[PDB]
Amino acid sequence: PFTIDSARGIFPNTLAADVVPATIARFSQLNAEDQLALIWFAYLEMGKTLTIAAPGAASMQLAENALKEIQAMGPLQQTQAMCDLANRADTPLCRTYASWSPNIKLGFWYRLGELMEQGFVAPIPAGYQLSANANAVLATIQGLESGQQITVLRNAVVDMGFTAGKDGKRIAEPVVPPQDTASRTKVSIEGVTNATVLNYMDNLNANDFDTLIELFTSDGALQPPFQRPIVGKENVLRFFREECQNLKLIPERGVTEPAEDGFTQIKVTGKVQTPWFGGNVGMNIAWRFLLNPEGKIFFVAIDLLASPKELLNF
Ligand SMILES: CC1=C(/C=C/C(C)=C/C=C/C(C)=C/C=C/C=C(C)/C=C/C=C(C)/C=C/C2=C(C)C(=O)CCC2(C)C)C(C)(C)CCC1=O
Ligand SMILES: [Cl-]
Repeated sequence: PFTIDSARGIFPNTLAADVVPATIARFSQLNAEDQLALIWFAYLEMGKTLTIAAPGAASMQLAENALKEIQAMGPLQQTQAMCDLANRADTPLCRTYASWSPNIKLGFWYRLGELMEQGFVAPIPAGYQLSANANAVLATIQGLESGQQITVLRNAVVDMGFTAGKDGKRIAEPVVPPQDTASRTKVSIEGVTNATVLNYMDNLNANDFDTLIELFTSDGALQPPFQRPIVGKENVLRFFREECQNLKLIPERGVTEPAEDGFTQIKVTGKVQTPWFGGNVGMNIAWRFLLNPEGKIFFVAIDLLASPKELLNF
């Protein structure tokens, strides 16, 4: 209950899927062309059984200029531009890309994948063979659960590009209006009646970010999977609005324990769906809350779990 960074250690039994950042670190070592080929290969195979939802109209508008620029290049330049993004080179295209929210980056690559499939953007060279390190990285990806596979792909996409500056322009999709109160569903969690946890889940499912933020302490933090804590209400609300629209949280069961100084620690396990895949991918998730004596959220961590065997009382 003293520091955010120490609260990171609550429920230390929780086995997170650290194969995801492990695999991203291996991927990040590869030659840029192998990075692009590997993801092409993974994307094609995954597409046999899983369809990515179309990017939103606003997103496509925001990425349109950069996409047109690439589409106007000769093939060799197209390949160079894509390598620049993978290498995190400092170029105007790489700076534009870095200014974008994850969803806008994902929609940019969704479009390039379609154009590559159609032959209008320089494809991976015919009969391309991956490097020794890259073939093993793809094998690991293809052995993971779908929820882990899609998190590896997202993390590879978000990592590309070049950030120059701390307070650079941030471009994101418009904020959706919250769900009308009448049509809202309420979660049920075995073992857990805590109103702060239930209101957390219900407000996020409703895209009601202004209500959700009011659950947190001023200095409180949210830790997304495999990322550092996002600290304080302005940064946490920014993150909700830019990155947390249209999720479906399906918590199942939890446990409630005392912590030092009248705090309470609560662990919930269940599933989450991203709007990119709807009901076809359910990620196995734990939430770890540290609530102050008044019930506000001092810390919440969201973990991608190593296997369904990490869900409480499988
Ligand atoms: C790149 C590339 C390509 C294309 C690649 C493409 C098109 C790839 C597309 C990949 C896509 C669309 C991946 C989407 C992943 C979404 C995830 C993991 C969301 C998780 C959300 C969670 C867990 C949120 C949970 C949360 C909960 C529960 C909270 O309680 C609080 C909020 C929080 C957010 C933390 C080509 C194919 C063209 C080849 C070349 C190439 O390189
Ligand atoms: Cl998402």
